[PDB]
Amino acid sequence: KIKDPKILGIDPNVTQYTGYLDVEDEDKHFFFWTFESRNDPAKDPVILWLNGGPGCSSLTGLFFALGPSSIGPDLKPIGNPYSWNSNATVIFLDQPVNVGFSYSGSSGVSNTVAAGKDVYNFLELFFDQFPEYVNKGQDFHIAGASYAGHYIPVFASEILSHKDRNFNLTSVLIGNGLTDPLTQYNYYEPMACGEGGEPSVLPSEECSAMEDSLERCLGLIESCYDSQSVWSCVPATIYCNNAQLAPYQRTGRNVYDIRKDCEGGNLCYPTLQDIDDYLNQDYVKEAVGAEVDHYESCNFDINRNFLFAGDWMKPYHTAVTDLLNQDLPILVYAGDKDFICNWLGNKAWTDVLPWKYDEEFASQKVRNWTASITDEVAGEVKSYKHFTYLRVFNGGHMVPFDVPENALSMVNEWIHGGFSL
Repeated sequence: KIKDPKILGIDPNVTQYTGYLDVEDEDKHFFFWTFESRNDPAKDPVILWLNGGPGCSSLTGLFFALGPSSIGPDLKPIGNPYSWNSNATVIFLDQPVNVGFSYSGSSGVSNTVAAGKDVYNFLELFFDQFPEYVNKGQDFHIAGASYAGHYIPVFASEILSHKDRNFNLTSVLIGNGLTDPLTQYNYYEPMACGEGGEPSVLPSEECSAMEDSLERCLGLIESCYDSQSVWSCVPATIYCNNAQLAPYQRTGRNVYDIRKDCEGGNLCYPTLQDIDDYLNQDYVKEAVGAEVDHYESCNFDINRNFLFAGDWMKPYHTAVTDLLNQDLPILVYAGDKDFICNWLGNKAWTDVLPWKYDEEFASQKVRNWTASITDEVAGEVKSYKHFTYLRVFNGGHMVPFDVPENALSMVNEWIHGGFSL
């Protein structure tokens, strides 16, 4: 049953709607928080924003990297002088089930293939109830980061599955995402040993450690890709996150920005803690008319199950070729200051993914890209037809948080400048 953030602090002059889509049978209760474009809701496209985890709430990006408002000690909203809906209506879903605000009594989602499945059921609902997003011929895109870089392709296939479809997808945006583990995975050491912008954060000794450990971790990936089994995929994960994620973590440098630190336990970004705060508060929780009792950012379990199901390590990068092959323009961008999902890593997977324009894309040339708004070089281009890879300069795990000007700049000009950079 839907309410209106209307009553809430958040974005005014707009026209924001929020609440829940119900899925009877499965007893699945989706939660979303929407916003009309700040410009003209009628022409301006629509956008599905996706956060990662797995098992983390999307309101997170909303009050923190690319929404209308943020949250300060005063647990009082704050206008974004660079929001994503500056020029488009946006949707903030809480997938999967039991994440942030959504829920169920008994379900699953112990994996990706299936999260998609609930997504398409909700998008199809939602588009019904707010058919003011379509008819008018409103470009629909989905976007996200990190883990959503597993979701995203898979969720996309899914939607493009139905010809039955109650709506159209026009493109996708994946930032600081984990997509082709097998290939991204070697980008660990280089990125942390003085080869990707910032300088070597680890003694040479730790660095060789990574190299020894690699060969064994990559074949584990390979087995998982070819078998897709629990028996290879799970250990592939642990083994790899081990040999590879860990050492960096020992330094205690934020995993999301090698520049800034965050030491073991406490926040790598504290302000978030404030965010989990404004959501639980009694007024806040009310307006939204969210049927849950306690809002947590990430749900341990889901994460565990994903991990315990082989997930993290399955070859979802395969869908990107079908997509590319079915003329679906795609944007892969990365803040070059994140370790978890390096632009080093994300470039190269893109640089070798397969699709018709394969030899072409590998032939294209890198080009410095200026931002629309600020008129300054802002990152680094590789463009080919409807496939583009953008290295975003001065970008950390959430590009829209570190350099918001630039994000919207990347954003809008992609959302609007014809699926090219």
